[PDB]
Amino acid sequence: MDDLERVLYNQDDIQKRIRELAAELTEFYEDKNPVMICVLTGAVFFYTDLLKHLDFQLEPDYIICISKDLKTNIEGRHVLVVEDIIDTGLTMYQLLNNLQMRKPASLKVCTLCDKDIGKKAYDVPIDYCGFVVENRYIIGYGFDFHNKYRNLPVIGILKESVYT
Amino acid sequence: MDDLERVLYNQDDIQKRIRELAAELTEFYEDKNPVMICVLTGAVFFYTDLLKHLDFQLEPDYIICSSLTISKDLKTNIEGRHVLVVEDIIDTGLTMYQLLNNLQMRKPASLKVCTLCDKDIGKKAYDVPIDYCGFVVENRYIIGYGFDFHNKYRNLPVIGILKE
Ligand SMILES: Nc1nc2c(ncn2[C@@H]2O[C@H](COP(=O)(O)O)[C@@H](O)[C@H]2O)c(=O)[nH]1
Repeated sequence: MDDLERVLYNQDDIQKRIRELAAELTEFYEDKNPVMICVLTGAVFFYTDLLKHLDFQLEPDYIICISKDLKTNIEGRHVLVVEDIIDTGLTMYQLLNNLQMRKPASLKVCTLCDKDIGKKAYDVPIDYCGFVVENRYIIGYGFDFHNKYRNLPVIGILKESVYT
Repeated sequence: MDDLERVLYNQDDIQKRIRELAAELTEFYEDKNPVMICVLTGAVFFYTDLLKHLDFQLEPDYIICSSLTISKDLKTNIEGRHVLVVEDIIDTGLTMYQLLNNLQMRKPASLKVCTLCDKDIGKKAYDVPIDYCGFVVENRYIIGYGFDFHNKYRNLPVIGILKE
């Protein structure tokens, strides 16, 4: 907590936003038996918290980028990619391009955070976004620094003095 | 929720147990920088909830397997590392017995098992050492809190029995 510069969002903020996102996703996916792709290892906290509010049939899958590909054939499937944060958009840009060639019925992105770096280098459509954050080192709620801080029940900023 | 024959443990029971387990784990793993392996997908809810209570440096890793086919192997070289396997439920013990044999060959410094549930089926086919266990469950099909049936029921905030 001493290494934390300031808190951007508290646990109450986080849970309220997750419930809102879940309701929005339910509106579109409830009837679609979507493949909900979790981008390991960063998106896990967000992913499970979302799944705790999705009261319908869905098929989990995981990807690491490809090091680990998808176990499900996504052709003709409604697919949702769950990500922790989008910075420049490079990874997502290439991810979507790859996945789009597999011919899914639909493909959308849901990210916990979108880093405000102004105009991103890659034009990535973000359909669902939890929060827009400052261009700083984000820490807490799954975000780590040297495998530390993931347990903090907030989304905050790491002091520069800690990593520089 | 109407497909539940009955609830075995509510969210309050689960959360209390997780805090107890986290305290127990900290005792041993605090200064060990362990590799905490989550056996996806069922164990993911339990896994992330535990990690929210672990206030020390640790390295997450994930494995996807079934009894033994490993669809997604570890990213981490566990040679000389302290390793904890986080599982959802141990039934006959076959899956964990094979997983442990595979992991022990990689030469970890230590290797322990943490399971959310242990299904009481009497003498198991394999004598799997369980170091940490959340609850002993009866010989029925368990549903909820990560446990699914045909890709349904994971979101339930309780651990319960699937109706016949
Ligand atoms: N959802 C759910 N999965 C179960 C149940 N019992 C065992 N499994 C799954 O079967 C495996 C354990 O079986 P074992 O190899 O011990 O017989 C684990 O993958 C576990 O998740 C149950 O009652 N409910």
